[PDB]
Amino acid sequence: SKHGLKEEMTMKYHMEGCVNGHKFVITGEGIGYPFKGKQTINLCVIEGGPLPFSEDILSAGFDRIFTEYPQDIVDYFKNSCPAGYTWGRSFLFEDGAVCICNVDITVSVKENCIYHKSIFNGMNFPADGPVMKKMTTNWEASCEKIMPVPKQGILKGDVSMYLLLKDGGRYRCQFDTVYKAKSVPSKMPEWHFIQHKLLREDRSDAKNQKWQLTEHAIAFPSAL
Amino acid sequence: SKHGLKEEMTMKYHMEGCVNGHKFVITGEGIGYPFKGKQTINLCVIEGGPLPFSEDILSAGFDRIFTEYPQDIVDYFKNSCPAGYTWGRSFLFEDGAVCICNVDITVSVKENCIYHKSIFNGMNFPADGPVMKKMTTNWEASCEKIMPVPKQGILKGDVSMYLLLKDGGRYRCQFDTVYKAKSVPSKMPEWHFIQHKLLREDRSDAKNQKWQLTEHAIAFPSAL
Amino acid sequence: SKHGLKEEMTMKYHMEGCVNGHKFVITGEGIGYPFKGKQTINLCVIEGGPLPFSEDILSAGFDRIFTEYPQDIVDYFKNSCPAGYTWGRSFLFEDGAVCICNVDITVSVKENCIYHKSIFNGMNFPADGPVMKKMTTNWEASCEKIMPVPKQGILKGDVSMYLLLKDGGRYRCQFDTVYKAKSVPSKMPEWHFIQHKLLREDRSDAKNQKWQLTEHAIAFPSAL
Amino acid sequence: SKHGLKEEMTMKYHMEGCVNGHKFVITGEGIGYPFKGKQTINLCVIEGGPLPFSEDILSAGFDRIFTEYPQDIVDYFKNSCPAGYTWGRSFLFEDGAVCICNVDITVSVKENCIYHKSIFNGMNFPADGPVMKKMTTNWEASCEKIMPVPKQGILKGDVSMYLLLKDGGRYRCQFDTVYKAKSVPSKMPEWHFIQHKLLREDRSDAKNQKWQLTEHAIAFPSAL
Repeated sequence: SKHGLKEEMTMKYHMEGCVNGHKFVITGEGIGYPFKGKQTINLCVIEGGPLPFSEDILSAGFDRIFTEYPQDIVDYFKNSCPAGYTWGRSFLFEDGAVCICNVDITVSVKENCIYHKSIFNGMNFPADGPVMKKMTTNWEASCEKIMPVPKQGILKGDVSMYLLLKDGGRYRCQFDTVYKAKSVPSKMPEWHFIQHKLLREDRSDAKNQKWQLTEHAIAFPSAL
Repeated sequence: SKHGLKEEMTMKYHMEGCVNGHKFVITGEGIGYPFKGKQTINLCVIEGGPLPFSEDILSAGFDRIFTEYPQDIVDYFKNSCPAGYTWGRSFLFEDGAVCICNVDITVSVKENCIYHKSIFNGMNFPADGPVMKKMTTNWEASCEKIMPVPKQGILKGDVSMYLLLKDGGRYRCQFDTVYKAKSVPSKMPEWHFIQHKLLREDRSDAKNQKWQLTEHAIAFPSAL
Repeated sequence: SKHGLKEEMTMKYHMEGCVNGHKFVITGEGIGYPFKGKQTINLCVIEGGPLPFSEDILSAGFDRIFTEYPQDIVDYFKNSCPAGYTWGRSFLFEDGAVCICNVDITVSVKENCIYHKSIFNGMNFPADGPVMKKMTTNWEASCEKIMPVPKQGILKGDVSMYLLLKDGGRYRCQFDTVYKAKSVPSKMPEWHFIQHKLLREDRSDAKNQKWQLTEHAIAFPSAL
Repeated sequence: SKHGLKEEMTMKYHMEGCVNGHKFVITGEGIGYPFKGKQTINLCVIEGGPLPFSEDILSAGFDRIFTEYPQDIVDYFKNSCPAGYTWGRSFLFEDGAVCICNVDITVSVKENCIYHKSIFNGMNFPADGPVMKKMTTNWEASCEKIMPVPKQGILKGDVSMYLLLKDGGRYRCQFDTVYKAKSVPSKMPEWHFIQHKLLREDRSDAKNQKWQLTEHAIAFPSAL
C-alpha cells in the first residue's frame, strides 16, 4: 500500500531565511494528497516575526510530490520517495529583487510524514514595493514547464509567475528551478506541464504571525 | 456566414528585417482555419537571401486569429476582425541576442485573405551561436499566458520558448507580446492560456531560399 | 591634415523609427570635435511628431568617433574612417520596455561631414511609465566598458544607464552595443573605458518638435 | 589616530554557503590599508572542501572600507566604522546561475581587526559551465557605479563583471549591491565611481584547499 507515500500524509516544515537582511525561522505542518495533487499547510513565525515583507514571496518556498500525475507521464518526484529529493530555485522579481530557495524533502518511513528543510534568501526588495509594503494578496494560477535534463538525472522547471496586487494589477516574478532526485532514476519523464493553484490565507493574531497555504497541481502533456 | 472570417481563408505576408546588421525582405502565403487554430504558410526570401541566420528566429514573427477559442473564453483577436490588429514583441535570447517584431494584421474584405505587415529587427546573435551557425531545428510546443490589460484595451502575452538544437538540447528565448485591437472592444477576455505547436520545414533550392511553416494553437482556461 | 576627419566637422542624421507602434522620421545636424570628444546636434521631427514618448530614449541612438582617445589606446572608430562603421544596440529598460537601434556612419569625403543612418525600434513602454508620460529629464553621466572581440574584428560596449526623473530618482536601462568597423583593422584596442556626458535641451515650438543634444566623451584605461 | 580604523589593520572572515546544493564553510585572514584601498586575504575551506565550483564566484563575496576615497567625495563605508555595516548582493550569471551574498562588517575596537560574517548561496551553475568545470582564472578589473538612495540612508552599487576564461574569452556576471550603514549618516556621498582590481592565486595542497585574494580599489568622480 505505498510508493513510500499514502493517499493521505502529513508534512513538516522548517525554514530559515534572510530577506533584505532580515533573518527569520519558520515551522509548519499540514496534510496532503500526493496522488490528488492537493495540500494544506499551516505556517508559524518562530523567529523574526512579524516579518517585514509579504508572506507571499515564501509560498513557493513551502514540494512537487503533491502533483497529480497521469499514467502516461513519468513521475520523477514520487519515484524518488521515500528517499526524497532536493530542489533549488532562483526568484527574479520585476523590480530587481532576487531570492534563492534550496530544499531537502525526505519521506519519513514509519511516520507517514514528509519532511522539508529549506533556506530562503532574498534581497533588493524595494522599500516602496509591494513586497515590503505588504500589498500583495495571492499568486495567480499557473502553468509550469517541466523538462528533463539529459545526462544529468535532474529536472528543470520554468514558470513566469504573477502576484496579485491588493490595488489590482500584477507583479512579476520569474521562477527557475532545478529538481534533483537523490538517486539516478531508471525512468525519466518527457517534458511536460504542471498547472498550479496556490492560495494564501493569513491567520495571525496579536500574539503570533501565522498563516495557511493551499495547493492543487496537475501534470499534463502538450495538448498538441 | 462570417465574423469577418471564414472557416477557410488565405493569408499574405510581407516582412522587412535586419538581423545582426543583415537586411532582408520576405513574402509569404498560406491557407488557414482560424476557427480550428490551424495554419500553413510558405515563405520566400525576396531580398537578402540566403539568410545568414536560422529561419527559426522569424517563425513567431510570421497571428493569434489562428487560435481555437472556447465559447466560455472571449476571443480578442477574432473580435477585432476584419479591422484587424497590431502586435509587438520583444525576443530575449539566452545568449544576449535581442529581437523586436511589430505587425499589422488586416482582414481583406472581399478577398477572404488576411494580411500581415511586419518588421523584424535583431542583433547580438553570437557568431558562434546556434542562430548564426544555423544549428536549430524547431521550437518546442508551448503554453503562453494571455492577460488583459486593465484600462488599456490590450492583451499581454508571456511565453518562455525553447528552440531545439540539432545537436540535441534546448536554446531559450523569452517572448513578451502586446496585443492591440484596432478598436476598444466591448468585451475583454479573462486571463487564459494558449498552447502552441509551431513546426518548420525548409524547402530551399539552389535558386531560392524558401520554406514552410505550420501552426496549431488552442486557448484554454486554468485547469483549476 | 586628416584621418578622414578634421578637428571640426559637421554631421547629418536621418532616423526612422517605431516606438510602441508609433512610426516617425527624424533629421538632424550638428558640428563636432572628434578629437576632443565633443558634439552638438539639432534634431527635428519630420514625421510622426509630436512624439508620444520621451525624446530621451533616442539620445544614444543619435557616434563613438566623438571620443577623445589617449595615444596609448587604440582608436577603433577613428581608424575606420572615413569608410565609417556600423553599430547595433539593444536597450533593456527596467520596466520591460525593449529597444533596438542599428546605425550606419559614413564620413563624407569632400564635405567634412559625417553621416549617420539609423533605425530605432522599441516597444513595451508602459503607458504609465516615465517614457510614455514624458517624465524624464536627462541621462546621468556614465562609464562604458569597451572590449575587443577576438577573432571577430568588432568591439563590444557595455553600459548601465540611468535616466533622471523629473520627480527625482533614477530609471534604469541596460545598454549592450556591437561596434563593427567596415574593414578588418590591423590594430585592435585593448579593453578600456569610455566616460560619457549626454545632455538634452528641448527647443520645440507649437509649430515643430525640435531639440538639441550635446555630448562629451573620454576614453580611459583601468586606473589600476 | 583613527576613524575607527588605522592605516594598517587586520581582518577576519567566516563564510557559510551553499552552491548548487553543495554546503561549505570558510575562514580567512588578511591585512589591509583601508586608506590606500588595498587588501590581501588568505582563505581556507574548513568545511565542504574541495569545493566543486570555481573559487572565483566567492571573491567579491570576500568590504568597501578598502577603498581610497578622495577628500571631495564622501566615504559612506568609513563613516560607518567602527560600527560597521551590512551589504547584500545578487549575482546574475550569463548562463542562468544566480547567487546571493549577505554580509556583516564590524570593526573590532581594541583589536585593530575588521570582521566580516557572510552567507553565500547560489544555484543553477550549469554542470558544463566554466564555474562547475573550474575553467576560470580571474575577474577583469572594473568600474562600479555607486549611488545614494534618497530617503533611505543606503548606497546602491552597480557593476557588470567579467570572469576571464582559462580558454580565453569572457564570462559575464551582473552585480547589484545594497550598502547599508548601521546608522543614518549625517553625510551622504554624491553618486560616484569605484574602480576595482581583484586578483586570485590558489595555494591549495593535497591536504587543504586554500587560496589568496588581493584587492585595490579607488573612488572617483565623473571625469566630466
